[PDB]
Amino acid sequence: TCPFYKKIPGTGFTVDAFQYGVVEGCTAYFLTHFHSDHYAGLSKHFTFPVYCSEITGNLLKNKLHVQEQYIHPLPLDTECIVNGVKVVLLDANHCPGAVMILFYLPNGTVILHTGDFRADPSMERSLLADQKVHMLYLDTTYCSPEYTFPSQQEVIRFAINTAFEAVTLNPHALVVCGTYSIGKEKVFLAIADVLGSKVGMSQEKYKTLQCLNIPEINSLITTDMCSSLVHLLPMMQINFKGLQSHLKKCGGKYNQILAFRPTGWTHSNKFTRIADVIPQTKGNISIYGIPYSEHSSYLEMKRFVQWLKPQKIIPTVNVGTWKSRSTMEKYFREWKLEAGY
Ligand code: NI
Repeated sequence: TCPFYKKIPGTGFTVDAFQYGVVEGCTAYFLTHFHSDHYAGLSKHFTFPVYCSEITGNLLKNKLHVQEQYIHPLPLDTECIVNGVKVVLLDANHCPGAVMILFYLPNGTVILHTGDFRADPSMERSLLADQKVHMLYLDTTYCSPEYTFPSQQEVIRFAINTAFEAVTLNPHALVVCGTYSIGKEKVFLAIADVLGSKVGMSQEKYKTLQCLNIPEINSLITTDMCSSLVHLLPMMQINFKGLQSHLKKCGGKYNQILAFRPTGWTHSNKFTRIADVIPQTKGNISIYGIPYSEHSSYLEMKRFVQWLKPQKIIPTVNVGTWKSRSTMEKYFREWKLEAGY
């Protein structure tokens, strides 16, 4: 049945709650972003109002064929009224089109649902600064102090410099980047830009990228693989077998692959600095695991919450085990006692 942490009290609203059939008494279904664990259940047969960003609405229409009449896109940073309740969508710093939702309940309670987010100090100067939040529905993906990672900027610097060096040494090397969803577009786009190439990809993936309002996208991507030296493939194919196979298909145009796997976290982060990352190599194939995250680190998450000072926190991730739930609640109490709220 629909879990409580997907329901917004004092409203008929749900968030990311499309796989439970008709939720009893739900008058509006919000969708924070276009990732499959969140949209699971939407299709052309869905006939209730869906509220979301413009970008998420482009993907619902074009990829899942949801009918236009049930898609209600809202502008960001704008007070809007939905079934008589004031709401604001804020940028979540996750994947394209991802939002956080502020609900202003008729009784005076203010609720923030972060969706999936990567907390950033820039959030401390949005419309969140203007009033108090009483309840926070928090993306707790990496809510443990072992989860450190570098900035997105530092990781893209590493990737650009690595790719540029490799291809300048060997003009017959191919760069490959893995993907399984929207998000992390900067990895492949920044590499193509330094190399003076477009990124080549499947028709399905080109379609998905054309829904994202990215500036000058027609200039950066293509379905012509032949004219491209940066290729995008499914994440599953980023292994020695899948890469050897792909290299066969390029018909002796290339004699080396440098591949990137943008993971979330991997335990090499406890020890390894970004400067110190090395690939796994077999023959003329090298694979780099790079820690490009679109979720908060532990310290980023802690800073955001100690700034916001919510009265109650409801985790939305890692809620299925007692040991995880109990450990998170202990961090929340620490943060509150350290900060004095
Ligand atoms: Ni997500």
